[PDB]
Amino acid sequence: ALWQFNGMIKCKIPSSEPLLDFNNYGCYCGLGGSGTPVDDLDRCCQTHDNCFKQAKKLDSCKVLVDNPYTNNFSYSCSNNEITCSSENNACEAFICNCNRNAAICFSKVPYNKEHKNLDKKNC
Ligand SMILES: [Ca+2]
Repeated sequence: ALWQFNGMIKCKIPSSEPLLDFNNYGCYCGLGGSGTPVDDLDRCCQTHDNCFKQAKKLDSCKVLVDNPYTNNFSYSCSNNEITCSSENNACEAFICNCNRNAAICFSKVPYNKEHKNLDKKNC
């Protein structure tokens, strides 16, 4: 889920509005994504995109049929750390981990403004 991904990123980077700051960055952060990641933050998004793609192939996800986009989940944020809930079923848990991994990834890499709003055709 997106709206949950948004909260997860804010947990690690509280000075940020994720849907504004990490959208449309490089070749992978945002809609679609193809080509070579332009920097480490773009690589975080590529990994994320790959993780959701993988989620769709998961039987536990198919056998409920709702998507990486619809499969909700629960997580908690305690002084800048995210915990995916043990109550999450296998599908919700996979998606929560994809999101958690990307949030941690975003907080550990440089943000290069020259890559914001890249012409995705040089991707
Ligand atoms: Ca993407």
